[PDB]
Amino acid sequence: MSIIAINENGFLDKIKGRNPLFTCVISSIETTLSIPISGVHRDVIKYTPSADVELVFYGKSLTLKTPPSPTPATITRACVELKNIKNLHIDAGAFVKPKIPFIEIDEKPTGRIEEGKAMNNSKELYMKGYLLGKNLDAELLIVGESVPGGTTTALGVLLGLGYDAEGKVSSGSINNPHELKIKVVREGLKKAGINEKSSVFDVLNAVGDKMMPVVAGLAISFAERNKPVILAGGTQMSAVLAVIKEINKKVLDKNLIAIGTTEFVLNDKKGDLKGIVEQIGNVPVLASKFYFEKAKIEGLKNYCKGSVKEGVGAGGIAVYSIVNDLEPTKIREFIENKFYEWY
Amino acid sequence: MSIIAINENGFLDKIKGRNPLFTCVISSIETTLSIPISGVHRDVIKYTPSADVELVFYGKSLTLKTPPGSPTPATITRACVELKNIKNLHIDAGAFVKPKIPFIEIDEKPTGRIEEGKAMNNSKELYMKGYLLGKNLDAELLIVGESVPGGTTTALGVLLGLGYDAEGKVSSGSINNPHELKIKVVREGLKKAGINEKSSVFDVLNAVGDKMMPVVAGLAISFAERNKPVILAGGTQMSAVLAVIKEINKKVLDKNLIAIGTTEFVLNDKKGDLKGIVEQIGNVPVLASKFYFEKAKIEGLKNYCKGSVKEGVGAGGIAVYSIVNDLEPTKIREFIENKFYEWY
Ligand SMILES: Cc1cc2ncn([C@H]3O[C@H](COP(=O)(O)O)[C@@H](O)[C@H]3O)c2cc1C
Ligand SMILES: O=C(O)c1ccc[n+]([C@@H]2O[C@H](COP(=O)([O-])O)[C@@H](O)[C@H]2O)c1
Ligand SMILES: O=C(O)c1cccnc1
Repeated sequence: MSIIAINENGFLDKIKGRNPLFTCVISSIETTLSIPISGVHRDVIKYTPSADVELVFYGKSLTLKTPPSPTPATITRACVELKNIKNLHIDAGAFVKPKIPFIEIDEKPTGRIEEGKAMNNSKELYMKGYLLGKNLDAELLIVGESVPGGTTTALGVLLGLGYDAEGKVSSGSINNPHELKIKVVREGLKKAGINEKSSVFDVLNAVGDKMMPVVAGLAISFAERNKPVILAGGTQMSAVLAVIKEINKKVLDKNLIAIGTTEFVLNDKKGDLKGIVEQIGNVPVLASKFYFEKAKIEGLKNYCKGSVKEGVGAGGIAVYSIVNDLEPTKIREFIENKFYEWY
Repeated sequence: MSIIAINENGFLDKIKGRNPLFTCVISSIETTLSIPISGVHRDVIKYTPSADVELVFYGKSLTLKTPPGSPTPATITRACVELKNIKNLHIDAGAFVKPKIPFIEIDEKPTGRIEEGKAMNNSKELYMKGYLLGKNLDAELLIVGESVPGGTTTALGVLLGLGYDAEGKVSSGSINNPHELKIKVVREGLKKAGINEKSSVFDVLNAVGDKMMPVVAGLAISFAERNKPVILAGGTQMSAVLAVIKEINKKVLDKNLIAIGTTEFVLNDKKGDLKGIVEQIGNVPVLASKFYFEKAKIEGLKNYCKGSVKEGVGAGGIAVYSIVNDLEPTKIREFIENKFYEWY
């Protein structure tokens, strides 16, 4: 098969033939404007998350001339079309808003991580995600993210919750500035005073990003109804998985929540995803194989060398798509064919 | 029993059992900040739509200290979501003040000045967005309402611009129904915009429509294309929407999946003629919910029997679904009296 399943625990059977809703949660981080923590090029980073979800929902970016080595939203759009997957998208603080219809949970971007001032309202954000979740329906929730800099806020949250994660976080590019990232989050974990006294929300408030409580609410509201949730992302979704255990360890016991990502994230050298998960729980981690070795866009080959890797729920929706008899090469063909248009 | 049906045509069974999505589309009109076309108090008109959908989704209003002079019909909508656990997501298409609850933002800019013929310039694009959003919503039945202060005026202008006999037929928010101020406004606007019979539905919407109209059109046509039923939960405003649905896609109408769902207070409004608008449009089920509000225990609710508020926020349409699916009508009225002091 083209699906690496670690701690599968029956899950892939849970999502076979089930009707999905896909949703991507986007956010922007103040720090990224002046500190190069993110692998998203600075000329497009204010526009990248919205252009991502526009490409998924509508088939064309509008906030940019082209989409953002192409954006992983290319893979997410591939699966949306190739398997006709309904998708709605959520804003929790992107600098520039989507010109497609979208759900507005929070207009204000994630603040400056290095100051312990990520956000003053992570619990409110959590409740909005759960309430929003209560009013969505499907047999399965595939929930992704588009947060430039999200691997840095993922580091702080994991660390702030007492996990061992240095060097373990991934990145949206080949280079992975782990030292800058550690320096950034440590400064704000300290300015905000996070210790082992602190709640999950104290930590999110210091160094998290606003996508995280929202996706936490969504996931728990869906798992509580014994509906499976595919946390579609890499490193970042292990921070959310962690946050979900600090919020309701009970539902996590239910076995209804799996991380779904790409081969390029599972098999990433400059990080260690399964190591972080291990410290959290016996949770299914599922990577999807895309065979971009045999590609015809050298932008797509570049995924095999650490360019991009993941994002916009690409890996987890591919997992879903592939479990439901999608030929994994179609993804590569789709992007291949649509490429000249988009760019 | 508790449901009056014009040309029911079997629609009632098509909706029994099926599980619904309720969505309210809100908007605001610049014209209501200067001209008294609307029955909403001027002091809270800028803040009403947002507060209405707050009440319905979250159980209480946040932009105002209390829900929106009589009591807003969101209480009716609110009541029904809790009693039949109707899932609900709400849509903004130009309200002055955005809601504090999670909402789908389609257009932040309000509806323009009706009298100048400058309601909007993106009606076709708003319809394409409502349609594409429809595609990505899943339910067995869509119940789509609205909350647009001044919306009976834009409904009149749209109906008149499309060649209908609609004067004196639109209903109103409060007991008073300034029909001729309404007519001067939209006729002024139609003239400035140059609408005549060669104009398109979108030219008309851009002259004197409101932005919720084409969004609801898109939502309704997408669900009905997929053979799902659709309740347009509104009064005369939804007859304007119904007219719009017919210009855009006549044949979907002919699939008998789209009905209007309103209150008894609208269908029995002598200061209006909902029935008469719709028979010029086509043979479409018109369904109204009986509330038995004279047995009411708060005069504000009771005030409905005399023409205050009447309808709004999918209240009539959401009740039709909640009654067709075996909810006892009085539970609505006894719900709103139990919490009247919490809200107020
Ligand atoms: C062009 C491009 C578009 C993307 N959209 C999402 N991601 C992905 O990379 C980001 C996280 O990595 P970091 O911590 O380096 O910001 C997220 O936005 C994730 O969705 C992208 C990555 C790239 C290169
Ligand atoms: O469409 C109708 O027939 C109708 C009848 C009574 C009340 N309404 C509600 O009141 C507003 C429209 O009425 P008006 O008088 O402000 O044009 C808007 O908020 C609607 O939800 C609408
Ligand atoms: O592991 C992640 O979360 C990740 C890696 C690369 C790009 N975006 C996200």
